[PDB]
Amino acid sequence: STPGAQEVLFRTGIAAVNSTNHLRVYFQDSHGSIRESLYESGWANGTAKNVIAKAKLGTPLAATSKELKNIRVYSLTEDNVLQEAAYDSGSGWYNGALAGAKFTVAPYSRIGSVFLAGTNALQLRIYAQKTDNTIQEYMWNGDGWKEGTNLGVALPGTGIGVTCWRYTDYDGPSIRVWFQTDNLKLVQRAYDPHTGWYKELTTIFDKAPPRCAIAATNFNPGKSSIYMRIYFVNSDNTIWQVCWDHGQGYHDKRTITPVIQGSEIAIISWEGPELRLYFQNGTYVSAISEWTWGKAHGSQLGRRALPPAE
Amino acid sequence: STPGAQEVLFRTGIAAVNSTNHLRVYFQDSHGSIRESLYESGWANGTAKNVIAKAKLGTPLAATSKELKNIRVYSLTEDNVLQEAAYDSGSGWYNGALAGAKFTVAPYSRIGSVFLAGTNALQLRIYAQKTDNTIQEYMWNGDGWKEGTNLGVALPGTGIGVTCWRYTDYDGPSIRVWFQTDNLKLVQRAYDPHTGWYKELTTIFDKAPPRCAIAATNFNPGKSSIYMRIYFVNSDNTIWQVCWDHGQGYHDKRTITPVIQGSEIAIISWEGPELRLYFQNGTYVSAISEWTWGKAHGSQLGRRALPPAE
Ligand SMILES: C[Se][C@@H]1O[C@@H](C)[C@@H](O)[C@@H](O)[C@@H]1O
Ligand SMILES: C[Se][C@@H]1O[C@@H](C)[C@@H](O)[C@@H](O)[C@@H]1O
Ligand SMILES: C[Se][C@@H]1O[C@@H](C)[C@@H](O)[C@@H](O)[C@@H]1O
Ligand SMILES: C[Se][C@@H]1O[C@@H](C)[C@@H](O)[C@@H](O)[C@@H]1O
Ligand SMILES: C[Se][C@@H]1O[C@@H](C)[C@@H](O)[C@@H](O)[C@@H]1O
Ligand SMILES: C[Se][C@@H]1O[C@@H](C)[C@@H](O)[C@@H](O)[C@@H]1O
Ligand SMILES: C[Se][C@@H]1O[C@@H](C)[C@@H](O)[C@@H](O)[C@@H]1O
Ligand SMILES: C[Se][C@@H]1O[C@@H](C)[C@@H](O)[C@@H](O)[C@@H]1O
Ligand SMILES: C[Se][C@@H]1O[C@@H](C)[C@@H](O)[C@@H](O)[C@@H]1O
Ligand SMILES: C[Se][C@@H]1O[C@@H](C)[C@@H](O)[C@@H](O)[C@@H]1O
Repeated sequence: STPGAQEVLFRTGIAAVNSTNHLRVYFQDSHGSIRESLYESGWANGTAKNVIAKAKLGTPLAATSKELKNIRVYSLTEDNVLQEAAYDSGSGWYNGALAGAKFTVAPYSRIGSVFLAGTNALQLRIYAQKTDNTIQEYMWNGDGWKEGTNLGVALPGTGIGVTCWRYTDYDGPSIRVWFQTDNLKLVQRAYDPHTGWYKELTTIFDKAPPRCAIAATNFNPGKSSIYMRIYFVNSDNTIWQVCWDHGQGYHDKRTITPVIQGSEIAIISWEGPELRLYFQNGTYVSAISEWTWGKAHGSQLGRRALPPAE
Repeated sequence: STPGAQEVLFRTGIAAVNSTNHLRVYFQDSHGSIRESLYESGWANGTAKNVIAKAKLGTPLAATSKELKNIRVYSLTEDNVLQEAAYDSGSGWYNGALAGAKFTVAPYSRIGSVFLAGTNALQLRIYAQKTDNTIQEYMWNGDGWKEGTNLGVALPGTGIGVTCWRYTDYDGPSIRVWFQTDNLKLVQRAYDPHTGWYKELTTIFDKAPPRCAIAATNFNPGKSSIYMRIYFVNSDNTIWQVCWDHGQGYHDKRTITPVIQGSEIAIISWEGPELRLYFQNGTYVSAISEWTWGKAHGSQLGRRALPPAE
């Protein structure tokens, strides 16, 4: 390993945001502080001078953004209250109002977060697991945090994946949420602007490891078309990918890359499509590694050890 | 899962002590508290009313005992100081003097602990990883905790296995310590009463997962003979066993049982030989399971879900 890599918590939560190939990655260090590494034509930071929040050890991490003008990063306090680190262009980093609402979740809860697409207004939906193991939606729509729709019972400590886009034909955001149920299946809940939340759980994988990491993204949204990618750590100790492609539905499942036992994962994407995965695969023991996909070279490992590791 | 199982921290540290088939198992709950489950012709306890200490989330755990008269359980504070929960017959549980010595270790350090065998006096040796990644020995011999021998550089966050016995022919304890080096090998350091600490690192396994759990025991010590068992989580997501048997040396390596990704492990034994392993394999998601070995039936899974899970 390296002195920098040692600062990164083993099996740390991971989250990432971007505006095309301008990237931010968030993770937890060994003392509980949440750090930010960035990519601006080169990787940097991720040091003790790059802390945006403090959370309990082994906290989940979630993040969403509107380009890089507005960024929100979610974690858990030591009392298992959802808290929010907020960045706004022109104001910098500050404590968000979420913790003020005093939403307590399960100790083993994960978090998902999305800005609602299709509008310039700042609307947020975040998802967590309450003490009754149900996946609760919490919302921001301009004046205060409120509980939203409850998405039903999930496995204790389930991973939570979430993505959001807007069909050109429709006037409102579409939302997809992925988690693991008691039968260890991976399933999808769905919201569309013209239907509201569908009742149907859609299975995307029959049997995954318990509390496996889950993360999802979407690209190339159209009039009534979408392409989605969902990633989870399978029992063979690699990240697996599930593909939704317009005109084919869920039509592919394949391994992507090795990871350490019990690695967390983050996924970002931009039009192209370009994909970036972040995870731990044992590089310098505890460093975060990058996996890439692009039209030019296809599936390629990226940055081997993110800052502060190198 | 079950409400009881949910209280058990995922990938919790695990430690166990015994006097023959009278057993104690220690683990961490989701709020950081260290609990004790027991076996006295039946499993019990492990509830919030059975807390013996409080430690940082994801703390290592180590424990050693002289039968069940004296028990010591070691963990890390949130400042990564070694602390000790102590039980003495007739006095019950109390804070041990270890934390008073203010030994700070690496955030990712593990702990090993042994009472020195062969004497009725209460002598302790405990092993941890300092911030320079060297494995430091700390000792108790009657009046105060002191740093002992340093065993050299190990992998950052290495597991630490340790066992202790007394050869009948010799007048002093023998000690064996196992950890993982930078080349991801598993190795042995050795102390004998007539030689002191040998200089030689002995390899017992060529390549294990980074920071894999490690735990060891011994049985049937003789005049100049010993039998040892070392357990670690391999890359196939099972516990593997390494056997030392008198007249054969290190002569066997085999899988034992499946475990969750990144499970910790504990091992106890008594004359027979009887062996008990404790670990997490996904039973009720987060419960601790038992694996057994005896002369009667050989390799058999034991208690599927320890208290408080059931
Ligand atoms: C053409 Se460099 C490629 O794309 C960048 C946006 C980053 O993901 C970098 O780590 C990767 O190696
Ligand atoms: C314009 Se400052 C730069 O860009 C923002 C998107 C944030 O990630 C901030 O922490 C970083 O220092
Ligand atoms: C302008 Se309030 C600021 O932005 C909102 C979108 C929310 O994230 C809120 O919690 C935060 O405090
Ligand atoms: C206008 Se309904 C409101 O916004 C939607 C996008 C969903 O988050 C729904 O659950 C919530 O109740
Ligand atoms: C047409 Se390749 C297909 O779509 C890409 C965008 C990637 O998700 C790749 O892993 C998948 O196999
Ligand atoms: C003859 Se029961 C057998 O031995 C006991 C000492 C315990 O380890 C128990 O869980 C196991 O099932
Ligand atoms: C004689 Se009390 C019983 O036995 C001791 C060995 C301890 O494990 C204690 O916590 C338990 O309640
Ligand atoms: C009679 Se002091 C008691 O017992 C010793 C063996 C040590 O574990 C010490 O730290 C503890 O406070
Ligand atoms: C009488 Se030397 C003392 O006790 C031995 C058993 C070892 O722990 C050694 O490292 C220590 O320095
Ligand atoms: C003579 Se079986 C041999 O020794 C036993 C005590 C156990 O460790 C078993 O796993 C091993 O295969």
